[PDB]
Amino acid sequence: HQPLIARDGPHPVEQPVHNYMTKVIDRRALNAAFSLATEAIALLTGEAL
Amino acid sequence: HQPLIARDGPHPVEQPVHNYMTKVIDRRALNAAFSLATEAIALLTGEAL
Repeated sequence: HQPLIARDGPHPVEQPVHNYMTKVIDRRALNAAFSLATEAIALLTGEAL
Repeated sequence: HQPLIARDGPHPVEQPVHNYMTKVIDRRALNAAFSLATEAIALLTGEAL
């Protein structure tokens, strides 16, 4: 919303104005990947001990 | 009310007078700041309830 002044004389009368605006959000995405070492998976999961 | 200073010799002699000045007042007027719309005027009173 806006404030007004009270102009005098040879001019149009200032009238109150209000301004509504609509602005839209944005979607993005990030990523990372730790590929785990093959035999070490078997070494941690059991059945190589 | 003005002062003066005594003055010697060949100068002419001065004498006190006074000043009473008058001035008018200017007229300034201003106007601003209101408006409404029909859909409210129906709704703020009587009709659209």
